[PDB]
Amino acid sequence: GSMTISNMEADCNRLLKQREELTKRREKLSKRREKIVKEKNVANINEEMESLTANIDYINDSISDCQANIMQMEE
Repeated sequence: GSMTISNMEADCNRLLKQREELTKRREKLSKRREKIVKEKNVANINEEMESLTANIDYINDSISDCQANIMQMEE
């Protein structure tokens, strides 16, 4: 349709917000863990930061896939 490509763009770009939110969340845990080891319970932070990283990497693959499909749609 007329807005099909525009909608694809908007939907693919929602992935950027996922990445941003997860990146900051991972950063919040980094500065938090840094203070604890400076002064334990970092194992829980390590487990979550590693989860966030795996999801950030997943999103990055999704961005490449999504943008590639747009390129094919536009060719």
